[PDB]
Formats: sequence, structure tokens, C-alpha cells
Amino acid sequence: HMASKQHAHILSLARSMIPPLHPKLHKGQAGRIGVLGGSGDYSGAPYFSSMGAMRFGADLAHVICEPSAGAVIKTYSPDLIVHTILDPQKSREDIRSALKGVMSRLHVLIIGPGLGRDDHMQSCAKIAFELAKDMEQMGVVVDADGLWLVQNEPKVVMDWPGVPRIILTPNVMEFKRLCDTMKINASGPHTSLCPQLATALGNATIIQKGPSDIISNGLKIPFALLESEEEQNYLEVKVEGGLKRVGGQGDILSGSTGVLLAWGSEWVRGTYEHVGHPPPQDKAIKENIPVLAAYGASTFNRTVSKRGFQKKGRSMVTGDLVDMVGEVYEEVFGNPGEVEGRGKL
Amino acid sequence: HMASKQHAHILSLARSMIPPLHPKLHKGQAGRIGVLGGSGDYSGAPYFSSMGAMRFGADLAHVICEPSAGAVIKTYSPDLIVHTILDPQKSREDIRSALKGVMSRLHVLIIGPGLGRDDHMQSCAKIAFELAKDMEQMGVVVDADGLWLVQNEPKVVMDWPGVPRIILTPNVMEFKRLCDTMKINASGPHTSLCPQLATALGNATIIQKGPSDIISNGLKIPFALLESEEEQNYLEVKVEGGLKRVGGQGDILSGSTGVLLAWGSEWVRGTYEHVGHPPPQDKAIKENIPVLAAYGASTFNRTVSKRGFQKKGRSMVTGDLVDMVGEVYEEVFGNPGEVEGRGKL
Ligand SMILES: Nc1ncnc2c1ncn2[C@@H]1O[C@H](COP(=O)(O)OP(=O)(O)NP(=O)(O)O)[C@@H](O)[C@H]1O
Ligand SMILES: Nc1ncnc2c1ncn2[C@@H]1O[C@H](COP(=O)(O)OP(=O)(O)NP(=O)(O)O)[C@@H](O)[C@H]1O
Ligand SMILES: [Mg+2]
Ligand SMILES: [Mg+2]
Repeated sequence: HMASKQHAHILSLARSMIPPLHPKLHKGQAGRIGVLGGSGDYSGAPYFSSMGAMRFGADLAHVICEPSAGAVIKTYSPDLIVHTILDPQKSREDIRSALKGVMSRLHVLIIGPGLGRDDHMQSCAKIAFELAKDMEQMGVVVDADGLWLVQNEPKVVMDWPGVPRIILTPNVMEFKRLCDTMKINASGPHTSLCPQLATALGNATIIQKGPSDIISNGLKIPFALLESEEEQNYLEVKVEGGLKRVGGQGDILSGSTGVLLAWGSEWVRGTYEHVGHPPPQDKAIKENIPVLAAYGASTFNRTVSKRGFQKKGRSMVTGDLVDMVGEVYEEVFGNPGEVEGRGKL
Repeated sequence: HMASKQHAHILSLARSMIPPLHPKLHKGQAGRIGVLGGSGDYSGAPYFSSMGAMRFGADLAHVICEPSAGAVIKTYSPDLIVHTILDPQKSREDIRSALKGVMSRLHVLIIGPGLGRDDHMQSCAKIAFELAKDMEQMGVVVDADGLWLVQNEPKVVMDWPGVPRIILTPNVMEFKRLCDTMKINASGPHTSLCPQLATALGNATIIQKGPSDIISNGLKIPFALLESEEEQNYLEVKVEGGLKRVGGQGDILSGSTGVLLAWGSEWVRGTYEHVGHPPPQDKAIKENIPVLAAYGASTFNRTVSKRGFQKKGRSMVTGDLVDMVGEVYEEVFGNPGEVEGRGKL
């Protein structure tokens, strides 16, 4: 009842972020997404995140990685632009300037897929956090060992200028580690842990992944989204996912999260006004693009896993899901948005 | 009305360039196409152009690139011949002679896909421009950073011997940069900019890519193609394309442009006379092979993007389009040409 209406309503708000597929748009206005990771042996995760982003709808996806992983990742798909610029044989200044060059061409950077924990790649991720901080129109999604960096240096996400534009996606153990760093007591009510952590991290948006996902930026969900009672300060996605717990499904999530974050950010900026999607009136929607991107992506990713599991069952691997992103996008966003009168979504 | 009749007529002339698939032809007479590019990290664009060329109908497609990109590009397809001869550890003379060896086996060289802007690859492209200039039966298609070289040294396309045989394919910004180099005033009428630039570049044929494509070699479109009024000096392709602005669709265009340029050039040379396609009577058609190849490829590429977008929608990537070149070729050229009595096209 209430839960179904609220879920549909918030999903509808997420759908409102999506630019129409319109003759007047040119290459790049539907999203330029970067994935920073791919160290050493970790080839699959940055592919899943970046190719997931392309199948979800990005015009361009960039992978920023080390040379060895980069050579593998390029063979998976000619549609990815793979920058092997995190070469430990390069000076730090050269890496910083190479990273700045690529990042200046991005709406959103996903930090973490296949990043690993060694000093070099962690330092490269820290550089990227620092550049993103000072690029006010840059969104950031943090996953995998990107979250290890936050756990070690939480200030990398704290006190950013501009609108809020960070989404963290910890699994159960990554979340517990984050809470321990921020001295958040685990005896708290289960649904209060995520808003506490988000608050302690300067109201970044956090997707706490699990049997259900708990989403929060630490603030109450404004009237535009969620009587005499205050609106909840978290959202819980319980939509049916898949039953096969094969590795990589969080990378589909980060890639699709990054795309929705880029679209919603460009939407609020006014980029889609000339194709009939002007920014929203309500300041609360502008301030909550990360929560809407997060809620939409969480919902979508479980639906992708559900459909992949219906097709493949016990045999499902995450590579299968990359091929199903398009049809599930059409189910969740494209066909509903078009029937809603939003244009070809 | 008039626009539909003219479009169909010019497309019919482009179709007349296509050799029949005939038992008497042997390997290579339906096109030996080269793509010069593939530097550093840029793996996808030369694949899209060269594999697009093969799916369009070339007998052999060659990629001329650096070793690192070449190793990736080879894994995409055993049908491409990848020459990793642009090795910066090789002497210039060795590169020149290696390039000359491969180019002497080509009808057409596509310069630019994944070329990049660094001194080495730009110098390799300049060598290739110089050899092509002095190989009178060699056609050239210039895209991507091949156009950066022209923008820096426009003489590389000026004063070529033989028939005109160069086609440039700038997008909106590349076109503006070219106009600035050639001191062409942007206040001019919109459809007069492309013929002015082509004229300033010695009547090379230019595809100005955009919401529609404007095609011109700077000269009026002769009576064979376009009362008391002079024929237009440009053609405009407005056929429906796709709505997904994913990167790489200009590489499908360059590969298909290169194939049509090779076929039309061999056709005028007399190569297909013994299989029932003698050269055209009209000198204007011979002088306008580049415009016909350009018009046919522009039309075809938007139709490919249209069909790929109908199948994949928001999820379309350019890799999907490579697989659809064959069926769209059959729609645009093969089945119409056969019903026209041109043989199995
Ligand atoms: N029990 C569950 N039932 C259904 N969906 C689930 C379940 N647990 C997690 N998910 C979903 O599966 C995806 C990945 O979640 P989860 O396995 O918790 O993260 P992870 O450990 O980071 N995965 P990975 O990408 O392999 O590193 C998310 O979309 C979750 O919502
Ligand atoms: N708004 C549009 N609607 C439909 N087709 C378009 C539109 N803009 C460009 N095209 C076509 O898309 C293809 C690529 O054009 P365009 O994006 O302008 O070039 P580009 O920037 O060089 N692309 P790329 O190959 O990624 O570098 C051409 O076949 C164009 O005719
Ligand atoms: Mg994970
Ligand atoms: Mg281009």
C-alpha cells in the first residue's frame, strides 16, 4: 500500500532525471562516465561498471587504469575508451596531469572497481578525489577499494564545495568498517546506522547493499519525495533481486548509479531544458539528485539481477547481466517514461 | 517531392559504382582498404572503421597502427590484417618504406581513426599523406585527428595529381577549426560554409556531419547529379538517423565511405567492364566519384544508426552497428541494385 505508492513515486522522480533521446542532443550530452580502477590482476570489475554504464545509456565510458589490466579490458569491448595512465613507472605529477586531462571530460567518476589496496593505486584514487573535489560539476560514485580509501582517510569526502554529488556503495562488511572508522555504535537501530554514517561523512549519499538496500544522505527525505510526523531519513529498496550471488553485481550498480547521477546533475544544470526537460522547480529535488540516482540504480540493479537469474538460474554470471541491462532499462525506465509523456527515454 | 526525387537519383548514381558479385572477380577486386591510426590507448575507432569496411563489402581491410593498439585490435577479429609498423622504436626511413609497402597494396587509405595528436603519429600520417599524393590511383578518407593534421598543415591535401580522390569527414567542431585555419568567415550562409572550405582545400569533398550532413567539393553539382538556375554546390543528407549519440558512428561512416570510394574509382578505371559494369559515359560522374561515395556513405550510415537504434534503443553501442552493416547494406544498396538489374550487389 503506502510502501508501493512511495516506491513508485520515488522511482517516478528518478525517471524525471532522464534526458529524452532527442534529435537536438549531440554526442556526450547523455553522459561521459569514467571508471577509475583496474590494477594488477583485477580486470572484470572495471569492465562491468563501465560497460554497464554504456548499456544503461552513457554516450562515452572511460576506464582509467594500469597498463596490464588496461590491455585486457580493451579486448572486452571496442566501445570503451581505456586510459592506461596509472602507470607506476610514471611520475606523480605526470599522473596528476594525465588524470586531470581525462577527468575534465567527465560528468561522473566511479572510483574503486578493481582498484585494489596497494599504495600506488590508493594514491591515484586520492589524487582523483582531490581533483573531483575542486571540479564543482563532477559527480563521484565510490565502490570496492575506493571505500577502503575513505575508511582510511574519510576527509577525502568531507567539505566539498558545490551541490552534494557523492554516492558510496558499501556492502555489509565495507559498511561495518566505515561505521567503525566514524565511531558509529553498532547497537543502534538497524535503519538508523546508514543515516548516521552519511551524516558523519558530511551527508554523502550511501547505498548500504544487502538483502534489501538502505539508502540515506543523513537528512530527512523532503516532502517532494517521501503528517505531524517527520519524513523518514532513509529509504529501503526491497524489490525482488536475483538469487545467484555471483561476484560483480555491485559493479553493474555503480555503473548505472553513475549514469543516473550524471543525467540528474545535467538536468538540474539546465542542459535538457531546450529538449523539453527543464530543471525541477523544487529545491529539494535539486539537493537530492544523489539520493534519487541511488534509489533508481538500486531498484534497477536488483531488477537486472532478477531478470538475469530468471534466464540463467544457477549458471548466471555477471557478464550475462551486461547484455541484459538494455532490456531491463526499457522495462524500468524507458517504456514507463515514454508512456508518462516524458519523450523517448 | 523534388527533394525525394533528387535524393533517390543521387543514391541511384552511388549504387551504380558497386561492382557485381560475379564469378569472374578474384580476391581484392572488390576493395583493399587501409585504416591508419591506432595509437597508444585508442583501440576501438580503427576497429570500427576497418571492420565496418569489411562488413560493407571490402575483400581485405588493413590496419596500420602502433604495436600496443595493434595487439588489442587483432584480438577483435581474425579477419583484419593489422600491421604494427608505426613503432616509434623504428627509424623514420623504415616506417616510410614499411608504409609504402602496405600502401602499394591498397585502393583507399582512411587516415585518422584512433590516430591521436602526438608528434610521432602525426608524422606517420604526414608520411602517408605524402605517399598517397604520389600514388595517383590511391583514394584517401580523412577523419578524427587526421583532420587535426590538415588543420595544422592544409597543404597536405592541396595540389594533388590525378583525379580528385580525397574525402574529409569533420564533425561540428573539427569543421569550425578547419574553417578558422582557411580564414572562412562564420557569418556566411550556413550551407555555403562547406563549399567554401572545400574550395579553399582544392575542391576536396567534405562531409560536414551533424543533425543533417552537408556534402560539397566546392563545385556546382553537375547536370548528371542535381532550369535557368545553377545547380546547387552542396548536397544535404537529411535521412533519419539514430537517436543514441554513442561514440564511434563516424568510424562506421569512414569505413563505408572508403569502400564506396574504392569501388567507384575502380569502376571509372574500367576494372568492372568485363563483368558488365563499364565506366560511365559522363565525365561529370568520373569527376564526382568522391561526392557520390560521400553521399552514399552518409545516407547509409544514418540508416545503419537508425536500424541499430530501433533494435537497441538507449543501450546501443557502435559495436552493435558493425554487426548490422550487412543487413542495412542489403536494404540500401544490395536488394535495390539487384532489382534495378545491376546484378548481385
Ligand atoms: N540476499 C539478496 N537478495 C537479493 N539481492 C541481493 C541480496 N544481497 C544483495 N543483493 C543485491 O546484489 C547486489 C550486490 O550486493 P552485495 O553482494 O551485497 O554487494 P557486493 O559484495 O559489493 N557485490 P560485488 O559487486 O560482487 O562486490 C546489489 O544490487 C544488492 O542489492
Ligand atoms: N542529431 C543527429 N541525429 C541523427 N544523426 C546524427 C545527428 N548528429 C550526427 N548524426 C550522424 O551521426 C554520425 C556521426 O556524426 P557526429 O556525431 O556529428 O560525428 P563525430 O563527432 O565525428 N562522431 P564520432 O565517430 O563518435 O567521433 C553521422 O552519420 C551523422 O550524420
Ligand atoms: Mg563489492
Ligand atoms: Mg569523430
